[PDB]
Amino acid sequence: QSMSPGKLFRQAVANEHPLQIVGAINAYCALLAENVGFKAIYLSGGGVANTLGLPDLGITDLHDVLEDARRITAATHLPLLVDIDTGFGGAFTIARAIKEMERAQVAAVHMEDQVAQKRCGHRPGKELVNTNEMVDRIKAAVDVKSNDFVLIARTDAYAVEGLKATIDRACTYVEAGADMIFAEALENINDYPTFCKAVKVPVLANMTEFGKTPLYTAAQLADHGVKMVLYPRSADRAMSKAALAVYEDIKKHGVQTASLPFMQTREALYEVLNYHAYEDKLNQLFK
Amino acid sequence: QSMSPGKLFRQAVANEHPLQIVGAINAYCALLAENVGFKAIYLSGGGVANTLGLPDLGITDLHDVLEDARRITAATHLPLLVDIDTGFGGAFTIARAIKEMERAQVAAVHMEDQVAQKRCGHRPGKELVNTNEMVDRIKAAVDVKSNDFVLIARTDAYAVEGLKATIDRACTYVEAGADMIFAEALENINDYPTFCKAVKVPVLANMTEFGKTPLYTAAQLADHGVKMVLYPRSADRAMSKAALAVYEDIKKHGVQTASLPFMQTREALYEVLNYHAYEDKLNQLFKR
Amino acid sequence: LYFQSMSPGKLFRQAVANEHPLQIVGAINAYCALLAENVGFKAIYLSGGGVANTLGLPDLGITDLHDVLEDARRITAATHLPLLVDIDTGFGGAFTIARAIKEMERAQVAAVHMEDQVAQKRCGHRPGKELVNTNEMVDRIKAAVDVKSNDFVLIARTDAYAVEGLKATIDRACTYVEAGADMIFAEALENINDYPTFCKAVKVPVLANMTEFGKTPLYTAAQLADHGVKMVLYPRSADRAMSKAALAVYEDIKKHGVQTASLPFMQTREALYEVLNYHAYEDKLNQLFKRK
Amino acid sequence: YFQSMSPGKLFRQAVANEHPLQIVGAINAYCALLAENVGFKAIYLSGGGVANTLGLPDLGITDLHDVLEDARRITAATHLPLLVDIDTGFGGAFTIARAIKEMERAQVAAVHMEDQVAQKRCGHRPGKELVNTNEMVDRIKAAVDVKSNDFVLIARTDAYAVEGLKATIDRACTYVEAGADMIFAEALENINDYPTFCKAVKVPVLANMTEFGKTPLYTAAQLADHGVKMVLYPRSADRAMSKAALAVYEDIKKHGVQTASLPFMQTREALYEVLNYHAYEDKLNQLFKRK
Ligand SMILES: [Cl-]
Ligand SMILES: [Cl-]
Ligand SMILES: [Cl-]
Ligand SMILES: [Cl-]
Ligand SMILES: [Mg+2]
Ligand SMILES: [Mg+2]
Ligand SMILES: [Mg+2]
Ligand SMILES: [Mg+2]
Repeated sequence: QSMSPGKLFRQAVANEHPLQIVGAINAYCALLAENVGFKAIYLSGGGVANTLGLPDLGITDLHDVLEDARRITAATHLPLLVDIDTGFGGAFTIARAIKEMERAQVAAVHMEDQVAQKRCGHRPGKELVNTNEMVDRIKAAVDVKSNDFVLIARTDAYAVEGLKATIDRACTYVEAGADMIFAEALENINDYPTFCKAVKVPVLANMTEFGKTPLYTAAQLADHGVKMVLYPRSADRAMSKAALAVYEDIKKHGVQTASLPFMQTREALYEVLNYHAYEDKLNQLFK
Repeated sequence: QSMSPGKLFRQAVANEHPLQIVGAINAYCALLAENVGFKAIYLSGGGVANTLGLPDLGITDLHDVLEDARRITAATHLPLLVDIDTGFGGAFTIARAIKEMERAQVAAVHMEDQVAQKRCGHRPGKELVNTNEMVDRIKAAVDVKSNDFVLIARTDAYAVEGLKATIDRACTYVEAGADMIFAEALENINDYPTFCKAVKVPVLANMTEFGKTPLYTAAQLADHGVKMVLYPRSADRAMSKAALAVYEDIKKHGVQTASLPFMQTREALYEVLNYHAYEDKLNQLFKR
Repeated sequence: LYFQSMSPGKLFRQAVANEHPLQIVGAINAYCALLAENVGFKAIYLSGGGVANTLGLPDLGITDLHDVLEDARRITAATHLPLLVDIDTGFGGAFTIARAIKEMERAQVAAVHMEDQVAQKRCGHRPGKELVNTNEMVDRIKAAVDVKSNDFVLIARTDAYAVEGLKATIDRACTYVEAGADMIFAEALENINDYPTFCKAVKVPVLANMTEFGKTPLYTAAQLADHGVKMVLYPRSADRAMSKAALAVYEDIKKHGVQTASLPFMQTREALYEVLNYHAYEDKLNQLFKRK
Repeated sequence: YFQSMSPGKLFRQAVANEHPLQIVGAINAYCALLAENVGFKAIYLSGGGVANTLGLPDLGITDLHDVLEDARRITAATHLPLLVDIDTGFGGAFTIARAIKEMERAQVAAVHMEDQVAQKRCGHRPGKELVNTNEMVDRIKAAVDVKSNDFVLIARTDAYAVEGLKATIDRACTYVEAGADMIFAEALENINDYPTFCKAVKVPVLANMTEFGKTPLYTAAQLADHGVKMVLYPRSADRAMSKAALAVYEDIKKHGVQTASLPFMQTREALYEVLNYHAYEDKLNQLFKRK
């Protein structure tokens, strides 16, 4: 208990091979992930926007993300990695973002080298800031962060500038104070061993679906020197399909009978929540 | 539309036979429901608590619910019914709840006759306030609410006091100013026609799964005099199963291949969000 | 009976029309808004600098929509008095601006002001301000007007006088009105003789910002009205007095081990109860405890 | 000033090293900064302040979120240990637990929770209703069961005016037994009550020196001599702030200009000093001198 969220995350990176980090859009999903046995969870920036019905276009601000993060960390001590896009503004905003995330009991954040009006890392038409501007971002963050807290610098540079230039950026970023590196949308697993060796610090691979990356296995990615594997939206995408199906079912058939087999049971829900321990205490109070 | 949220809800109750109201835990789910063609949506109190990882035991307050409601109404004008439990406190809290819900562009709320430390309406061991205390609650709410805004009084009395006593309560509640009635956990469809006739105002039936009620159809419930049918957690329950499955898959197999067929596609997601209209405008700005 | 059936935007437009000129006073919180209402002001203001400073942050565009929105909601919950809200430069691009407008409307806000500075903005009476070109500001205004209701008031603010001079500032303001701005906020005009020419050229109602310790002399409402100004803003006046008073109480308690010396400078419990209508509530509470 | 210490620890240390510890109310972060600048060692978020600032009466309408939001804003701006009013705990055992956990997460140093019924009122008003000793012990158990060690739970008793000194001491003692760290002796009307109260309860005692209530305003020294360890000034600054604000508004209304108010305003430069504004705007000009 008395270990800091940052420390828990660093320890999960070290002891797992590799550490699988799964996205959760809300506290209950975080609980499901914990129950399944994952050692780290993730708050997706795109998830934050999409869940509000907004596109992933840097419309959201620190408060949209912070509120979602707080809800999660209130429900579980499982170390949480939070997407903070490009830091929500200049040096002062970045400092605020870091301080606030720490205050919200967050374990780690990732900040990237795109320009302000950012987009999904697997989409075309991304624009990057120069190495210097990103170093500035990193300095603002490290200047105010605690030791244990993990800053993951994310580079979106591979698809635009190629492997060599990307490694250069990552190395400068580590130099500037980044703890770990998020190598976004490396298209070939053979890139990783050379990337991981050059940057030295733990590297995260983003195994998102419907992107520019093939879906490799955790084992494969570990063998190529990767320390963290991210599943940013996987559960959310399944959740949406399931929800739509229930709605269609209710609309078409005037009843949800057909959906019942696809629903988690009341008892399983109670299990995840520890509901019975609470209602029992409530009946003892009522007598 | 230039019609108020309350009016939109009243109109949906009148024009549909019956009005199906589906639960949504977040704005995106509300969008899915809208796309499918529902005329009204619902914010479940249990949903609000459970999503935060809390039991449905009246731990949540006005702010927990209000925040979830605001997020939804920001994304859709589809009239929203919001669960406000027992009103979160005394007369003044109830007044605040009503005012705040109106300010959040909510169409209707439901408030129930349980004691403060409330529970799911399909669980055993429920305790009710007397008829007088509930009338007090209703007065506090009606005293500050606009005309169009819909106050649904919910009675949890059937399982404890039986149908006759429940109808009595509901009738007093309508008298005190309730617009509509939420008849919680009526176990038999033959109860409804007598209930609906006695209370006169539109009645909501709660078709929740894994409770004390059989799952009747909308048509059946309409034939028995019911005007609204609620599906409070249906989508949420499916969402949770789907999510757990993805997590298990990723854990066991080190990859999500097996899950792919069970995922909504990027393009369908973009469709629901209108994503393309935004990213196109973004490319036109970068070309200038 | 106007408070009841009229939209916040409409209430603000009506206050601008019926007053000569409309004095708009800053309030940092709901209680201050109530004090202003009690004194008889027809419109109130949420200062962006106030929002930041009250959190202990500098007025340097660090704050986001949520910082301002939360403060605004608290105020509009307590009073129907039309509220003007400072939204800086709109908190981001076209989509953020749209969100800001929609959210402010949802928060029962009457009007906002958005300005032509660059993202990392500063106080309008400080040196070293940087502006976006006319085109970029028109873009901002379009994003806002495209989503706003009719009644809701968009005040375009130009910070251009100190940088580009009166002529260039009038040009900007006129383009801004053309792009859909309802009213104009002429920031930090140094001389009262600037106003009549400014007001005539832009046609729409003009706000003059009578902030202390700035680049403007403190003219009177009457004077500013005579020079064609329709709104006069007192953005931080109360806040500045509040801070001095608070510091003094703290010093007093520190030095003397008791607050005796401060008592004469405190609003009384009874005056507080009056502003809140406290008695009406506690009376109803005793009647509820008596039947139970 | 070094921050490897938990907020609870900082508060306990301030109680021990000061004689007595003056705790001043601040309604917002900026006020907290003013208090810090003046040299106070602990600050306070008033529940009545939270309600009143929203334009609501102090009648238990506010919930955990109203208070939590105000507390977060303060603790973001200063490490100065903050004592937060949590009324009666906002609900049952589970709500209390949530309140405690959330307050800790918000970097709060200490809370005070009282023995009134749910629909509570100002402790210096007539017509207060208390829960029995058992119900309050329940409240305290719910809180202590989830709180960290360093975090300070101050049990407040509102019982003096209703049940008298002896019954109040009994309550306080049971409360300490149930796990309370410190005691808030609300609205003792006479300074001669304190030495007997403080001796009986043993744990540090807070005296509430609020104006326009049922208590005379004694000095810190006096209260210390009578065995009191903390002295609270819950609304003092707020009351002065309100008067000052009203006066500015009257001035602007009557005279069409704020000239008469200028002498009563903190200067731009003093404001900049409290905020460290110049350090930020200077860095901003150095950044603009490349582009
Ligand atoms: Cl926990
Ligand atoms: Cl919408
Ligand atoms: Cl009001
Ligand atoms: Cl700090
Ligand atoms: Mg992202
Ligand atoms: Mg419910
Ligand atoms: Mg401003
Ligand atoms: Mg209090």
